[PDB]
Amino acid sequence: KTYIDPETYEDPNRAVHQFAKELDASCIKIERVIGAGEFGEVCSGRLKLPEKRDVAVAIKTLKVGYTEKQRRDFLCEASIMGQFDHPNVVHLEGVVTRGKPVMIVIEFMENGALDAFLRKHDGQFTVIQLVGMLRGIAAGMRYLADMGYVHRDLAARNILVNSNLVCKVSDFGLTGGKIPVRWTAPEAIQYRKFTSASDVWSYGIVMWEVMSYGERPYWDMSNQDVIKAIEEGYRLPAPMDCPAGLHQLMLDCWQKERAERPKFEQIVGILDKMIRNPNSAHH
Repeated sequence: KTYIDPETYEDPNRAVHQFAKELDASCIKIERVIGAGEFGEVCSGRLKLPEKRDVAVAIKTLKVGYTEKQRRDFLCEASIMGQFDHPNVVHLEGVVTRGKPVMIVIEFMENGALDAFLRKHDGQFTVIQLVGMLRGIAAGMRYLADMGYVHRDLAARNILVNSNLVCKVSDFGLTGGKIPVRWTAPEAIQYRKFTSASDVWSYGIVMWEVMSYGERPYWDMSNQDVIKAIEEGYRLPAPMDCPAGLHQLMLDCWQKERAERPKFEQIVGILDKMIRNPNSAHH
């Protein structure tokens, strides 16, 4: 059981039907817009589910009159997401591909993106709560990594949070395009060498984003200033109250030699020790 790059499929859609269960549109309720995506509005709503008990769902719509080269790309997310089954990876309920408005139906994550969520609750979570959010994200990325999937766009804006503060990896897509530089490893930006090692550099920024409560990595520095800065050995500092051991794990994630960075397996260990005791996150 390892990820099947859909793009080896010829007919792109055959991937959707293998990985993403088609749902009935009459079993889907839209209640609320909660965002907008590349392809159209993200809504909150309900699915059932014969089984029983309406399940709360996020619903990503493909806006009407899409091009063929948006129904392929938009539904590429389902083909990837539906291959995954882990508590710290957003769950697919299924898709709508024909005969009805095109949708991806995803488990409802009450608290939305982790970066917008932490800005609204600035200073409300202890280190041990924050360590826990990252332990989750790291558990997710270890599973995605063991499955041979490379995310390429790990950022707090692409992590979703439920009402128990369980953090889940979302936004499946596998600096080419939207992959912005301030989350990307130097060898991914310069050489397009995308790996789990480069996801770990990005995980390191997510650590900074979390401990800073949704501060923008590198603040207002231009992409070019961030690249020269990182090239000179500049690394971001410990946000307010962020223990030195957590910031140290950040710095190891941000080693310029990709093989010197910890694997997600080790990151989960270092985070568990820290939950279990100061760590000590300074000692």
